[PDB]
Amino acid sequence: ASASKRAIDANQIVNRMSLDEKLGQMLMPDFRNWQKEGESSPQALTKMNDEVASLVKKYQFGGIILFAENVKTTKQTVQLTDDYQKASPKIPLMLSIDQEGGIVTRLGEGTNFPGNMALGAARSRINAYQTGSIIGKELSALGINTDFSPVVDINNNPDNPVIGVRSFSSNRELTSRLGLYTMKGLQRQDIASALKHFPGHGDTDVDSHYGLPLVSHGQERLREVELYPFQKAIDAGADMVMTAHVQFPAFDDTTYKSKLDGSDILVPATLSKKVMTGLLRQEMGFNGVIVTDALNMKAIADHFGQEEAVVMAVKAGVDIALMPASVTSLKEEQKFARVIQALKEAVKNGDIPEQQINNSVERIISLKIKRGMYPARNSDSTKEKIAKAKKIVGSKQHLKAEKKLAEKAVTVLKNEQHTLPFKPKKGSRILIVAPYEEQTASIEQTIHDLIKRKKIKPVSLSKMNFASQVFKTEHEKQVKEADYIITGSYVVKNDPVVNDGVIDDTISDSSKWATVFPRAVMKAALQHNKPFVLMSLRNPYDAANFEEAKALIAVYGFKGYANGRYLQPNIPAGVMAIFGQAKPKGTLPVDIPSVTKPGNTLYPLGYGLNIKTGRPL
Ligand code: NA
Ligand code: NA
Repeated sequence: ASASKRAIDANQIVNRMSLDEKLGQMLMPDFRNWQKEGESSPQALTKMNDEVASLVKKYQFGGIILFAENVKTTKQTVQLTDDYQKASPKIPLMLSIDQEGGIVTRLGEGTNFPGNMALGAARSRINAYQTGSIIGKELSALGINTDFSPVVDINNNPDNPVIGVRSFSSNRELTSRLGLYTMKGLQRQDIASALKHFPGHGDTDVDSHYGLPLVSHGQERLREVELYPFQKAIDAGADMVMTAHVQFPAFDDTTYKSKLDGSDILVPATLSKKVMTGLLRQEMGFNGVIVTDALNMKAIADHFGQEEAVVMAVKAGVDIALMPASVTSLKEEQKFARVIQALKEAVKNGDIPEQQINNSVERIISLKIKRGMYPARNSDSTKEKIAKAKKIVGSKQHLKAEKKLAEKAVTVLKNEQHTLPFKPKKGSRILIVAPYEEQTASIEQTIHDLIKRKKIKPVSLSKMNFASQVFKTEHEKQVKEADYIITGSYVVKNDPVVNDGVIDDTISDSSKWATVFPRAVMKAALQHNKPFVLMSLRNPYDAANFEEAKALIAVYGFKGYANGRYLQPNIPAGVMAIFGQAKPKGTLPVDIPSVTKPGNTLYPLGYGLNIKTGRPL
């Protein structure tokens, strides 16, 4: 009865709207940065001003997407979302964000979590529910009402440069289960949740932020793999689905002349009526809100005009155009007017029937009602909301949950002869080796805390940051002088130099530092009989670059420690495991291809060791 009433209420509201108001609802810009009158370049928008408010009033957007620039502090964020809602003249805004967890988070003081592939490694679907719930509680306190999560892309291409650890797994069922539970956790907190990126960005070797990716698989494979987690979550009540700016010729082989070079390009799914209306809306029965991935991404913007992209997306059946134009000052505000006018022209000619617009706006209003955005529910003063949010966002209970999840997710891939845990005698020298200073800092800070809390004996620490470096005699000397060595490896696409199965360690410049340098540290450590552990920091495929190692773990998240804050929990969790102060329970959620024996799997999906026992979980 409540669903029936909601549909009627949405129809009645939309029937009273002007076309300008309806088209406004279908736009969701960002105002990441803004250049006020008198300023010389755009700056992070952390506080509302009357210029941005005037555009909200004028164009009556349906929502705003927030980025990290906009949500640096809990206090400022509550003030900003209250001020955005104050600016919205008739209908409360969807205020959205990419708070995925792990390597994609935005909240400056929020709980980061270890991320989706870490959740895959930990396996249990309630962990995903907990993650969604806590993220949802934090967003709700901040006045953010929509989360563009979960990613239910299946990372079956290890070379994928944009998904990677943002995916739960290369396995469809594990991805589907964890996606469903993330979604339910968010929805339970009255946060609208979007599945991303339909119809599946997991197989791409190109990042849609930089170019237009192609997925060439046939329909049978796409239905069996890519579509599977979307279908399960749609059936279970997904609120929103975000598109992928990716070509799928098996679904739609329509071509367009590219604005970039005049060539025929296959249509991106975002602009495909066959994919968004034929497949998503009709075949798969999704009646919720379809939102584009950001339209400024080069997969779209290199190839289609700004107005054209929005019109084509709506023609394809999307309900919301995300980031349709970047307006960073009042002097550029006509970019919005031009998008609206292009949509009006399409409605006037009948290319987009006005009834299609009404149906889309009804979906948006219905979601706003369903998730308690409209009517607005919270009568607390801003000061009251701020005080409440500061006790919730990044709370100690949330940090405790984060720590437990990150520690569970750690995956031990090798531990020969009880190399781990390290049990250093007092005065031991620990050498900490990682690509970037924030990463060595995170390892250092975690060890410092272990000493302070008397969990390990006092040891001395030194750091070696190796990004863009060549391994030199000075580095070998540090290895020789160390008693224990912890090295972090960082890869997106794993691309060691390999010839006939032999990884090339003869490279003597810095051109391949991500593989050459940590292998050189490993070689020196083994030659000098030093306890050595390799921690894989981002994509776990770099484990195949260290077969010679006696100890190897994967943590699925690379962000370090900066300005007194851990940017992710994954490195600390791995360091805790190394020193016997946490219990890894992770098993691989992806296969790790061999590098030395091409075509073979080095570590299979499901593999992980008990750190104490050295045997499989
Ligand atoms: Na995309
Ligand atoms: Na995006």
